[PDB]
Amino acid sequence: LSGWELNVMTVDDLQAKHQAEAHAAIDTFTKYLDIDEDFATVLVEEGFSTLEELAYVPMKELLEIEGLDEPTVEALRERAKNALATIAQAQEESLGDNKPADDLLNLEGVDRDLAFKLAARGVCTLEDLAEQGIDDLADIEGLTDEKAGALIMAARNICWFGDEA
Repeated sequence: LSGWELNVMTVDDLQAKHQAEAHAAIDTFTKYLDIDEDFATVLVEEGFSTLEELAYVPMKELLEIEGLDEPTVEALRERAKNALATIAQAQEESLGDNKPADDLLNLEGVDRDLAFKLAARGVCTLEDLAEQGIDDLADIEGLTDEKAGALIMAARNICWFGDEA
């Protein structure tokens, strides 16, 4: 109707996702002012819940809170870098929808790159490899059709014709 990604997940907890999500951030700034924890209450008007936009902000609004000396600003910069690293690893976890396990890197001819491409195809274990024919083994980068057929025949020998468990 409008054209935006609408999210309907929670039913009882996080009943608002605005007064509760922006209110549950104890696990974010766990060591932010690691000098003294009993300092003040976090300002909800800023939120500190983006981990990226807090890298650069004009200094006209970030001085209202009391007790901001040089070590505190340095700790803020260090935790900003830690936040950048946290979102970096989060995006690495989200973009890496491959999880190439030992079961996929043991097959001969399938290196780290070929295992990456196989996992990007949408297959992660052996029971599904042999259930697709040569007509599905195309689009592979650096892998012809006859080589695809030979490798799938070897896979069917190992898994299907072997009758192993």
